[PDB]
Amino acid sequence: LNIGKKLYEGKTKEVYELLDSPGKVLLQSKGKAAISNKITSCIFQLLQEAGIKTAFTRKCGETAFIAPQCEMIPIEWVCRRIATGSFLKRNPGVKEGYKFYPPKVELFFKDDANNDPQWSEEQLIAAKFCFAGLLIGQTEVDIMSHATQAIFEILEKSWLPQNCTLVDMKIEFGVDVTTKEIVLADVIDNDSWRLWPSGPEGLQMVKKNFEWVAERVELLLKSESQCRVVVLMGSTSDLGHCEKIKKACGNFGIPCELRVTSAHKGPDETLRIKAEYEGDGIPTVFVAVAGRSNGLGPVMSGNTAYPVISCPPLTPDWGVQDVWSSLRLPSGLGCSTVLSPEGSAQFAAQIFGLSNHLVWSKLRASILNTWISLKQADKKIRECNL
Amino acid sequence: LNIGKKLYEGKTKEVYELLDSPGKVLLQSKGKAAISNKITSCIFQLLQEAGIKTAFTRKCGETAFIAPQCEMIPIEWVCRRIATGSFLKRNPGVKEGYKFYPPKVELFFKDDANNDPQWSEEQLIAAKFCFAGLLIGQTEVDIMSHATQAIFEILEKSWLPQNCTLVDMKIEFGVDVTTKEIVLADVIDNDSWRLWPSGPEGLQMVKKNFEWVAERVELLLKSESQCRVVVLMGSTSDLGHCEKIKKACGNFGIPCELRVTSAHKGPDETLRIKAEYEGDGIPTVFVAVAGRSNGLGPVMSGNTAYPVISCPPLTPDWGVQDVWSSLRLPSGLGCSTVLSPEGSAQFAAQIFGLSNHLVWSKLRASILNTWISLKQADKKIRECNL
Repeated sequence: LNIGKKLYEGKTKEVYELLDSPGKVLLQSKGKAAISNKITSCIFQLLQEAGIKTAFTRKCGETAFIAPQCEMIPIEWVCRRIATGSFLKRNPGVKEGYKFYPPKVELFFKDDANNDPQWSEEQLIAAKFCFAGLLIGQTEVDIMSHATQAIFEILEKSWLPQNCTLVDMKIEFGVDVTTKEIVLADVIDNDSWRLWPSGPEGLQMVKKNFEWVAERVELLLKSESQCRVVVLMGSTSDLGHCEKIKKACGNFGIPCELRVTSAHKGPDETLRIKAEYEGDGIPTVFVAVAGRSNGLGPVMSGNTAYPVISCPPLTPDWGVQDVWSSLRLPSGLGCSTVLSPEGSAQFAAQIFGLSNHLVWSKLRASILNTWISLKQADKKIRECNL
Repeated sequence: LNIGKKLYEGKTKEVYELLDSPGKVLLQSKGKAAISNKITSCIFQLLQEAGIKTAFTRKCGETAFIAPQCEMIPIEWVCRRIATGSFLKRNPGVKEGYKFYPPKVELFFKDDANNDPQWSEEQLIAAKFCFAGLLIGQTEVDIMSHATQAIFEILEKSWLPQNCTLVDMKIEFGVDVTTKEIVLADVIDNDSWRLWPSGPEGLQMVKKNFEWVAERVELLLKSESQCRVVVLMGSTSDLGHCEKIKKACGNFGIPCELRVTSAHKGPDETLRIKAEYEGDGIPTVFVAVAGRSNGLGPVMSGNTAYPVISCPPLTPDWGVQDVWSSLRLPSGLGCSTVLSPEGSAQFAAQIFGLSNHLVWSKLRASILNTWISLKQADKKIRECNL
């Protein structure tokens, strides 16, 4: 049903304990506060589906949402693509509009409504903070800045179709008391970011009002770009190879179908099947899987205007001899080769990602998370250099 | 004889024109100013011999030195390895002693004895400065910061043998009016850097006084570590290959000798020659050059405690078959392989560099300069994307 104790809170919400369910044992509650919760519930669900570790479970009512319990980091991370207001005042000379390409990440010391300054990434490390048991140093500070930039880009991309420019945003992290992971732990409403109208060009430039932002955010959870990956295999004995591609495609939310066809045996049939994927208007990418001399990829590519990846099921036995039938093609063939089965699915994702922000986001989160993972393995092996 | 007009000047020297010799048409003149000139004359000659582009020609008298004429950049570049004084005051929290590893580079706006603030690398670009025709932007600002760090490390290394720790330094650049290159254009005396005694440990930590620094700086121009590269070739028909290595070694100031010996023909003789390089105490690195089945490298490595590089003179005719005789050696052989002739000389340099700061410096300057070159080619091809 619902319970609750006391606990902490921020400026927009009040965090409460939740007996009858420990861990995610947290409830955020807080006119227009219901708008602020609708926004923060989408951005979170969005960033979460993309792959970003974020403190959010399910939406709750109109002005609430439960999320895992965690100790907050007293720092305000801000990311910019364009310099405006405050920044200008702090950085004399930078004319408004200056675009930052990496883009710029700055963090502000303790949120304290007093002066709450700007800390150097080095003053945070020397701060030697520790929450939920996690001592915050190089590794952790590096994760948050990287994750902030990643979260920025994801939202920046997600907004573009609504014709909105993410100028800059503010975000706070927190260590999950259970998993001990640094997570995007606190609400993101219309005062967490700044969205130009981007159809330097419009009025004096006015951030979208929480009202307009409100009735658009749910649209970021869906994409206009449809996409499909069709896997063609010359022989069912490679079914396993094709399934790794299919499963991989599943990780990037891209629908994928497996099919059996032989350029060598049923030339005519291969073209036929090609036609029914071409004629139905769904943007498609073909992945050709043919062992030995691969004539499947070459033929497909030569008869379709869509991309064609040859992903040969090589084994070290004769692999070195077979790949060349996939590389070395007669002129006029765009056909590309990718040896890794999941790798080919990833490439396909990156192809569709150019049009589907939801896919792009998953690629981006993944890039980040892989870095997070690298970072941790090094710290774990570093322990053993004593 | 000598002439001169008016021109500009800094805080320690007064730059004068020099009729009878345009371009390098500059003279720096300025008790203890003679000390300041002796110091700045070595550091310059040092950085110059290492490969750093620096505004310095020859020393002149006791309190002067001529250098090429150039327009100065109104910025003070500072590099730190350890945080102290000023920095601490500017960065609250960073306890004294904090080591910066990249290490830290900061630049201060216009030298103006007024407030002469701290500029962001982005405020300098937006400053849109232009000297001697060179508009200063991304590329140029990036060169100076990189060059500053490189110059730091070189001097940091150069000092170590005198048991001195380079804590931080200040440096100013300038565009050479002739070549148009950004060069380390202005004096480096004892007020340009800070040298601990490094034998947190000594007194309250006192920078060396210009007197002690003075009678040590000339020692940085020489090294304690002797080094020699001996090139063994199984056949004089590879003489050309060996000479590229020799010439390359010449670029890193390492003496190199070529010799003829055959593991297959004169086994006994090869060992003999090996012995006369081992017995004379000069730290040596052996580079084995043997075509076809290379038994020279393998044998050398197995009979000497010094390093042995196999640098096969491969050609695409049978290269793919020959390299394996240099790779794939029976156990107990440290023998390493390096295909590029100059590349093998470079590796040898990096080996000796671990002990000869003069060599290390040349390696470092080279790393930098290659980056400078990459940077410029991209900017030159970028022009053609209009």
